[PDB]
Amino acid sequence: VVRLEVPTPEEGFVNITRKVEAALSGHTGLVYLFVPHTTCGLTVQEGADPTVAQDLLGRLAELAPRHRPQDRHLEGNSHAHLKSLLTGVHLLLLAEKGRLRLGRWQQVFLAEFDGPRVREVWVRLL
Amino acid sequence: MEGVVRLEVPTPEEGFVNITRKVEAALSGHTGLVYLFVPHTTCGLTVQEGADPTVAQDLLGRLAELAPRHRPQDRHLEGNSHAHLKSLLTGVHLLLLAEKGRLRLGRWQQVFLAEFDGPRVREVWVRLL
Amino acid sequence: GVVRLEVPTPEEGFVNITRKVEAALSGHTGLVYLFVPHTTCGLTVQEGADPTVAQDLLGRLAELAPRHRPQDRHLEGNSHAHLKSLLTGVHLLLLAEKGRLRLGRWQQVFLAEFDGPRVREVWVRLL
Repeated sequence: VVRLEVPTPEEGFVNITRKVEAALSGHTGLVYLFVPHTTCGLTVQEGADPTVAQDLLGRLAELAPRHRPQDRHLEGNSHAHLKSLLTGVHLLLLAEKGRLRLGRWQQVFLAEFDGPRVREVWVRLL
Repeated sequence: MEGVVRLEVPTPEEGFVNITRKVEAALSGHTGLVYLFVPHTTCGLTVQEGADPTVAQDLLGRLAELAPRHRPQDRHLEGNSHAHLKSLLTGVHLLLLAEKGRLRLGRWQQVFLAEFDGPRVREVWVRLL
Repeated sequence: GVVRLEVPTPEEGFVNITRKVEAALSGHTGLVYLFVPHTTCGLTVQEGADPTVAQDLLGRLAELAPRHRPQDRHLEGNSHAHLKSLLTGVHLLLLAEKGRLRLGRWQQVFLAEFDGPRVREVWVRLL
């Protein structure tokens, strides 16, 4: 497995498409991605129009508000745990000659919900 | 594409399209894991129940409440942010077991292309491992 | 070609199946596929050692997917569970090294039950 280091903001979708492809070495086949974290996730979504990620983050904040009196996990990041579960922490994608095989408007994002930090993303070719 | 089958699936404005048989038809009797992917950002892939039509009905109804089309705060002018969210929540890929061309699923499971912004003709890629 | 785990579950909760999966690996190294042949439970990787994380996850999911929704047409009444299942997902792909699942120090593998109590199956396959 190849380990990528990805600095992240307090909250946001970090495009890691190029960093991943940089670890493919001309690979044509499947690519496994995994984040060994519980308060961030991985997703494939549109990046071309920056307002898409804006609305995704905004809407997720409404489904998973930071403020919840009933929360028992007082450290305060239960909202991030929920966002991570909803998004997912692993991906499996296809690549062609070192490039991720994605749709017209797709980019690979490390969705940070509890940063800022330097997150790790594991990459494995198969 | 080489080694990857491209299925093209017609979809309604919104709904769960059962693509179980169409995926199986692309397996050529394969035995092993099967990878599925939609190269789209406003639809998804999920494994759910089709036997009772109301399951899909309630899923779409509830997803609309979680991701309403109408949101003044949206910055994405095109107006489909709701579909982008439903897609993110559902997921855009699946990995399933197949035996001699048939998907191995639970008694109440079917493979669905979850359309949130149609009607369209979506693509679904199939890769045999 | 797959190993089946029989996992007991409560009415609802995150059942840690990390050790059960590893026992079935018998020292295997490589990618491992997990799948639940069910539509009202799911599979996810989350923090386990702290009981409050799972509690808040279940609490918030119940708020996002209420059990009693007037508009529901699925009379059986478990559409909330079907939704939670769809939102969580029903399969996982994880790396294993010498029989141990490669995970972050605070991650555990969970069968997320939303409509128990019952016994769920988890299919395991070595790639």
